[PDB]
Amino acid sequence: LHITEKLEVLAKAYSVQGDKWRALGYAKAINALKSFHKPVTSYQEACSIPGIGKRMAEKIIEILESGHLRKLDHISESVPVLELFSNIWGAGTKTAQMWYQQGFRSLEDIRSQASLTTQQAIGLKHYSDFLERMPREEATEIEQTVQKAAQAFNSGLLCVACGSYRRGKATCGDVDVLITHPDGRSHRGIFSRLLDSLRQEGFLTDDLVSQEENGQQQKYLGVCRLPGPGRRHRRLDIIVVPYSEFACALLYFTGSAHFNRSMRALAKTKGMSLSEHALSTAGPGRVLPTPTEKDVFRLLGLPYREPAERDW
DNA sequence: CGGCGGTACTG
DNA sequence: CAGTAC
DNA sequence: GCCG
Ligand SMILES: Nc1ccn([C@@H]2O[C@H](COP(=O)(O)OP(=O)(O)OP(=O)(O)O)[C@@H](O)C2(F)F)c(=O)n1
Ligand SMILES: [Mg+2]
Ligand SMILES: [Mg+2]
Ligand code: NA
Ligand code: NA
Ligand code: NA
Ligand code: NA
Repeated sequence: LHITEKLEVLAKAYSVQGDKWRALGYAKAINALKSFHKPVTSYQEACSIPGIGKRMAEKIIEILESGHLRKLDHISESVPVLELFSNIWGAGTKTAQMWYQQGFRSLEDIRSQASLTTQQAIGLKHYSDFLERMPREEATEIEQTVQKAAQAFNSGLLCVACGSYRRGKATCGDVDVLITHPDGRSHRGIFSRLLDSLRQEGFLTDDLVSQEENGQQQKYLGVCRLPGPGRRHRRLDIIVVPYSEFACALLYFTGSAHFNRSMRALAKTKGMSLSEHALSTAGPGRVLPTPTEKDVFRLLGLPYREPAERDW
């Protein structure tokens, strides 16, 4: 806390206005300022911290000394509105800035005047719902609904809830279901059947991303709702992967996002490349053998981590 | 200087 | 493609 | 913004 509470509003201001690299820098400086054993008190001290350069140091000496940070006085008043628009699924910083330039200030303005993509229209229709977390118990019910429908046309299908669910969180922003088949081939063409089964029973309410004319579809992003009173619309993400990519896909879909980024960053320093598909060597490199998550960790020179230890 | 993760849709 | 998303 |  302290200096960090002021750096954070700045970091978010930069993020929502699209300065993602500078926001990134603020993020990492804030982390470093979160785990330093002591209240920094000197320019020299701050600078000695990995993640904190001269500039960020300049701004720390200004905080606990004058109590203020003049930079916060220069945050565009547009920022709260950019964040409002930005929270619409399918609208990012470019779209929000454009709406704002065109004079849009409220979701009512958006509803009545903006031209919305199909995704943004669904995003708007479920604005509040997409901003809530569900109890992990609800994520379980949702994943089982998907699994039960999948196992209907092929009981061999492996279905696994990933993301914050697999990391053990008490609540989940949505449900991430990884689907594969141990025989290494029966995963092909399952999306059509699965999705239609799920539509058939009124489980799926909206589709956000779903290239079903592509026999090579990898992902489904959309919306579902369990039956009964007091149910909310929930975001559901499904990926279907070849068994050969199981460990990398599992690792990717388990996150956290910051964890994946860090791990891929490490692979690169070691002459590798890590994706949801595989871990390979840096033109056509070599695909490395990764039958299990542990294999990816080992090859990177790391101690294995339980999903819950990946909650970065 | 130049990377900051690597990849899949949509229009 | 630029934009957005996982 | 920060890093090598
Ligand atoms: N920029 C991103 C976003 C996601 N993911 C990977 O895609 C997975 C799912 O994305 P999610 O469902 O949106 O984020 P969650 O962790 O489950 O937190 P919540 O419950 O609020 O959703 C991530 O775990 C991932 F593992 F993090 C990623 O690799 N890079
Ligand atoms: Mg999730
Ligand atoms: Mg998700
Ligand atoms: Na430093
Ligand atoms: Na959005
Ligand atoms: Na479609
Ligand atoms: Na609802």
